[PDB]
Amino acid sequence: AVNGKGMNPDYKAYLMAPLKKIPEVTNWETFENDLRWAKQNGFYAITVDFWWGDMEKNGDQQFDFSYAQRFAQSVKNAGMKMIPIISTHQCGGNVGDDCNVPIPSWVWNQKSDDSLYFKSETGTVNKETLNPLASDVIRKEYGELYTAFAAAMKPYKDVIAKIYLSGGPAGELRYPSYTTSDGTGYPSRGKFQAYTEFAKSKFRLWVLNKYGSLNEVNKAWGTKLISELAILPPSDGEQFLMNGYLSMYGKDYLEWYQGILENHTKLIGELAHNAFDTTFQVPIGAKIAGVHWQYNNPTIPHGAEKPAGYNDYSHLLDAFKSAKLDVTFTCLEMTDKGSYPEYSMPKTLVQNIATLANEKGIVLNGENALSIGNEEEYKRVAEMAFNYNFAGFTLLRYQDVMYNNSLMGKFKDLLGVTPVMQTIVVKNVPTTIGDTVYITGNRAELGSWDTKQYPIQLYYDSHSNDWRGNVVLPAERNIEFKAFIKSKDGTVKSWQTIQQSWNPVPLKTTSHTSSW
Ligand SMILES: OC[C@H]1O[C@H](OCC[C@H]2CO2)[C@H](O)[C@@H](O)[C@@H]1O
Ligand SMILES: [Ca+2]
Repeated sequence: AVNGKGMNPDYKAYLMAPLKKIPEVTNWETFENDLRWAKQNGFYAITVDFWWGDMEKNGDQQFDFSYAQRFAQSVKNAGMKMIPIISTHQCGGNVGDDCNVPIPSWVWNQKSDDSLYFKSETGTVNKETLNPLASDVIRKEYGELYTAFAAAMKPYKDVIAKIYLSGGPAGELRYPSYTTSDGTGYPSRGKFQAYTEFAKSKFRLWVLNKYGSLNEVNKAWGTKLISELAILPPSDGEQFLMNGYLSMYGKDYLEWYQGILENHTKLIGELAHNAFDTTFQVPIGAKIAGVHWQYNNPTIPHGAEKPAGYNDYSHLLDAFKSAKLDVTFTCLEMTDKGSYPEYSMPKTLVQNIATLANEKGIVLNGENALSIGNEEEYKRVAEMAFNYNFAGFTLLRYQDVMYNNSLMGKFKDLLGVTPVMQTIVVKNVPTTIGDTVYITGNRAELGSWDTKQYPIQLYYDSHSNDWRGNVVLPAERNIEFKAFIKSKDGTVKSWQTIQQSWNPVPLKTTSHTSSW
């Protein structure tokens, strides 16, 4: 893996449950049989959406966690673990949504103004989830729902491996910038969602707070606004994405726009930790969506990411670190294209986030964007997950592998692996001052024969006078590897004469010793 290290020793695989309730797509007895089968194929836990529209449907504080408890019982029965998703977003309307579960309708009656929902540049109204701007409503409702959920799941703390929060649309921390209704679906540029009167007032007050008065605002922006009511969001999104974003106004608006998401992260994170920490003591995470289209467009740079609220990823990840939330990213299965008309750079994005996350010491997890029906895609996920230090990978979705032993088998082989610590030893390596030794092998875990950025470095044992390293390998998998010397200048000097193998890698720690 990058920086000469191996796969993450804490790696685990998870499986996404159906979008609809179990008894609607199968039955409990069979669900349990499926879970034992999934477990058999390397899956550690099942992630499941617990819809807000289901849990607090009829009215404020009129909870119904019965389904969630019943689900948890079958998980305990099947001898598995779960990762619930407190889905404070609507099911239905997103790519691949076979369901229809809106958030509670009484919630909208809580406000007189338009603070709760979103409105695009063209006036399209979105109500899939609550507008992060309405922090007061969010603090009350989420605080209440998280606390109530914790109490109801307390009896099953033993089968809960982690908890995911919903930061917005489709359970991801973003703005609903890409929707068919708004004419902003893939691969089109996105639209800014700050056009409610509430959003306008907030930006305006945020600006005047930063500068004090309009006279200072104009000085900073080099503008000539006559009144304060002239402080508004981008009148032309495309034009803003073309050049507006470069001005002081542009820099400021984008700061506020993304900032709303950073604050939201800090808020739901504090509510979640207060609610779940003492009773469960498990990791809490949130997701960032993979908006890969319009990434390398020359005219509108990142024309899909910006409207979604992703302007500065590094600053955005700092918010997760502060909120003490683990982060999940998508699109691990795809590769870069970066060509007209889409300008899709999936693989580059992932690598960027992964770098930042690992730099910041943030636990990283990944998921696939679309249903995988080919092992070639599994191989792509493998390269990313085992080289970019992902702590876990979640497969979307249940029915894909559950009713196809072929995919299920390829998944077990490639991604449903168990990391084990093993000692690699190489004897009599002709090293000179400046020579560093590495190993590379056939599997994604060993860098897939790459010697440039994925090899695993070995270290010299002064006492044993040889080169060795504690490498994390996939337990019970056949591997082929070879050690090589890399010179001071960074180029391969020579290779180990004979190709080594471990068929298979032991389930218990030990060592593999070979000579140059
Ligand atoms: O089942 C998990 C999630 O799966 C989908 O998201 C697409 C994949 C990413 C954007 O989680 C659904 O649209 C979400 O509502 C759901 O929370
Ligand atoms: Ca409530």
